[PDB]
Amino acid sequence: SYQVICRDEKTQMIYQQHQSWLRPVLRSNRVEYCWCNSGRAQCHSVPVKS
Repeated sequence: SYQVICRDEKTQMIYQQHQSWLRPVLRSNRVEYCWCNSGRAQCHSVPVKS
């Protein structure tokens, strides 16, 4: 089948392609940015201070 969705085990939520979905922080105060670049759920972390 096609592969564009993004299964996130951090919450068990699936997303579409190029769809961005933020995840809670770990213990500090940063936000987890996770978006689907093709089906591998791309991600990065950008703190609130900017």
